[PDB]
Amino acid sequence: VKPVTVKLVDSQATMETRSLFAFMQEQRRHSIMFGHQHETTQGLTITRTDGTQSDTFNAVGDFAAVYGWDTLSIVAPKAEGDIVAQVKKAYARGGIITVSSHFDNPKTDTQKGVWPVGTSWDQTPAVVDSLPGGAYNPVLNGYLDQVAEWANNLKDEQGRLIPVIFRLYHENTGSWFWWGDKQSTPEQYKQLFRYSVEYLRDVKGVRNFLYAYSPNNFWDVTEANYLERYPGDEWVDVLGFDTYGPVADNADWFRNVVANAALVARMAEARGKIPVISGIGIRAPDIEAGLYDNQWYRKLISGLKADPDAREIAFLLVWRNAPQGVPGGTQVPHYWVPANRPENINNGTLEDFQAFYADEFTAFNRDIEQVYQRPTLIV
Ligand SMILES: OC[C@H]1O[C@@H](O[C@H]2[C@H](O)[C@H](O)[C@@H](O)O[C@@H]2CO)[C@@H](O)[C@@H](O)[C@@H]1O
Ligand code: NA
Ligand SMILES: [Zn+2]
Repeated sequence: VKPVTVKLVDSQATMETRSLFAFMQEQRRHSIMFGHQHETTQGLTITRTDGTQSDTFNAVGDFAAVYGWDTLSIVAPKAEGDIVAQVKKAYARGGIITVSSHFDNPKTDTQKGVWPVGTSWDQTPAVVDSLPGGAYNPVLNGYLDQVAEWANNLKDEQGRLIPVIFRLYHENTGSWFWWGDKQSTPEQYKQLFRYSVEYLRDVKGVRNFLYAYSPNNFWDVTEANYLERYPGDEWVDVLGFDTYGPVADNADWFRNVVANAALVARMAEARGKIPVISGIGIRAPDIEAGLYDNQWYRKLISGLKADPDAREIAFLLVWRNAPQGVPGGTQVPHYWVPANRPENINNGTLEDFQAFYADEFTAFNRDIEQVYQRPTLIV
């Protein structure tokens, strides 16, 4: 592997972090990596949550290449539990780590009791009041302090920092989160993102992050629409989006997936970024109703890879496999990787996912190599 020049948001990022960026720049035009939230910490078929098992592995015999987790595992009260050990195991396997940010609401987080009050899903606008000068800026800062302390101590067995793709304030073109589009002007959102990156990088000294931006899919798929709340090329390494679609009659939605992926791919080439799909799935209500699409993964890979732009995404990530679903009283299913168990055998979804795995263009953990020791230069 010969040296390549990289330009990161953090001009002082570690060599392994720079290498990860270089890796994806190359890899992305040869495969699409499979990602999974809570890959080794949540599953329907795992017997340990210590980082050694996954539903993916039990289904196809390899782990996801990209391992997603969240600030819900970092910032107090760490509702999703610590992940340091499991991150380290993933990295030691040569996996890639990404962490999203379901931050509590800085304006209302003392008021927790009746969900969703005080959480990401508390729609009370908190952007204006959380920027410097705002009354709740110290509360936001406390979250960021905890993210920085975690990152700054996230080290492998040799004492070297583990790179993370840190994704901030996602799905911001909708209004279900407190940083969303009813909660901020575009400028206020951009300031929230830039303030936060600067705080982590410059105030707290984080050196092992790449920064990802990911709005929702657009139905009017234009660069100008993506740019409206885009933080800017100085603030983003990874151009993503999230999209959740219907379980049935979904051809239009799949064309829209491909169109958004093509857009971010073209923008990423022009801007020196990595394009990804940071979160994609059948919408949770459909899965919770017991519904399924047993061609979903086959439609996904075939649509993406046929398109000359969309195929250039580095990875796509699907959400967590909740071991006991979510409350429906009863529990209802809440998972995205088909499990190796009677329900998914019988409904054809396990077969679908195994075909996705077998596809030449998908890459799972053993399919990626030389991720972190690639030589790089910076200007
Ligand atoms: O792990 C955090 C919560 O994730 C939710 O899942 C959402 C997620 O918030 C994003 O909107 C997106 O990736 O789509 C996901 C599935 O709808 C749920 O899993 C919650 O139970 C979690 O607290
Ligand atoms: Na690709
Ligand atoms: Zn190549």
